[PDB]
Amino acid sequence: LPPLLARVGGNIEVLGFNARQRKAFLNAIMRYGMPPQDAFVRDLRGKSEKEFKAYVSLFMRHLCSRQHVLTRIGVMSLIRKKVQEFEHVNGRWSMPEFMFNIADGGFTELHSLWQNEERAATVTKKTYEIWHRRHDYWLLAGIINHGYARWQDIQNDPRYAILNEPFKGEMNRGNFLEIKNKFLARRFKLLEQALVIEEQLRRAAYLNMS
Repeated sequence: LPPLLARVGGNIEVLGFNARQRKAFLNAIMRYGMPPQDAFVRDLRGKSEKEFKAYVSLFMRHLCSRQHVLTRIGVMSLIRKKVQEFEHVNGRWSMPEFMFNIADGGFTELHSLWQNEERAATVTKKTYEIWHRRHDYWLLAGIINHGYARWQDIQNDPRYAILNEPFKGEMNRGNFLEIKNKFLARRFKLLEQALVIEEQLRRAAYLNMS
């Protein structure tokens, strides 16, 4: 109901939103992506649902850092599709107290990585201590529950303790929290690619026919 463009108290408000709300919004979009139609907001605490969608749809038109926001919003949607695809069979706890695949068609090293990694996880039976396909699901699951590139919030969550298990050897190293963060970032960057490639493969399979 507020005006798209207005001047109140010495500042410009876009649909009732001040810069503080306007900046906060973007920060929460880069971190979580777009809420799917509806979903659970700090500076925007007082904002209502009525005003919320007013901004989103108005933000949408704007989109079509312009590309930056576009890709981050899309990527986070790709991750949400994948996690939801297998959420049921895997549960919500990595190490309690399984199924996962990404169809990149062999265009990223992932499938070759997964093969070698899963060989050792099975022959040694050390499932949680050898990073493999299983760990990438829970890495992706964390990126949704906790946000984009939130390695520390993900690590501290018991739900994703599997991500910590392959690195118990270097707990005494001063840089410990870094080595982990550098592995997760280098890993998620690959997953990001495979996720995007799988989408381009699904979309081209339709030959541009809905």
